[PDB]
Amino acid sequence: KQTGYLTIGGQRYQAEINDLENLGEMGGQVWKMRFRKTGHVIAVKQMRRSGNKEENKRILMDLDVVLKSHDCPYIVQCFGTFITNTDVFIAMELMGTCAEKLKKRMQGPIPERILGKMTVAIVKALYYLKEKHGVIHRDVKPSNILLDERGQIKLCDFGISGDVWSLGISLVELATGQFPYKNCKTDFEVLTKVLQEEPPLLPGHMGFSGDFQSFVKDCLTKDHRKRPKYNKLLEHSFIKRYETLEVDVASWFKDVMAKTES
Repeated sequence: KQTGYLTIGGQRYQAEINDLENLGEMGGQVWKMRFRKTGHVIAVKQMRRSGNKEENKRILMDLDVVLKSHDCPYIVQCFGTFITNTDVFIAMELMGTCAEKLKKRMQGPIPERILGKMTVAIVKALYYLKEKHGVIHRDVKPSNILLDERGQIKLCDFGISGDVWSLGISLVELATGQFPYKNCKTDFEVLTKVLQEEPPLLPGHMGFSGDFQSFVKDCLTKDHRKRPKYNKLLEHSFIKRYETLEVDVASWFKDVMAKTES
């Protein structure tokens, strides 16, 4: 298909691995690279033909989904691929940070303003995944939510091929700056807390809108059978509010990344 091409914006370039400058690792081996022939800076996943066959199956499934999702603006886009005898390089849209690294930098709550726009983008991405490819995600975390300096929020291409309840937990973590289950010393203890304890709802003493508290309360319905599908979350007043409301995400993001490090 598209291999040996980078397709950035509208343009298309005859490309090759030598036509890229490696600017260093970002965080699974994903590089920050410069396309020499334009100066375009991009993200590059290297898949080593000699790697864990399980990492590589995971990367190929995840890429399959991204290539299918060219039309969804809430999912990081593929620019193209290079295949050599030893490696596949996967050119991805470069984003500024993930929500986890963004929380660590903030060292406190993220404003409801920001998390509204993020809930819209993520719910829509997950709806697009189920609706149009019958993909469930089964790994919704702050580390899988990506932001860029132009205010775009997108769902990250990791286990993008395998719910509501994790979006809830992700939103409480970022709203408050605290993981609800940060005291649990094992994974089984977390699950024990999920089943046995009241859902970890937003507190009422941080000036969160009733809409935001309702959306999370909904997401953290303890009975599987009474939790709403996406069809119904997209109709929640919280989403509707932040679909239309202009929020300067781009400015807020720049302020945070400038006034903090790693």
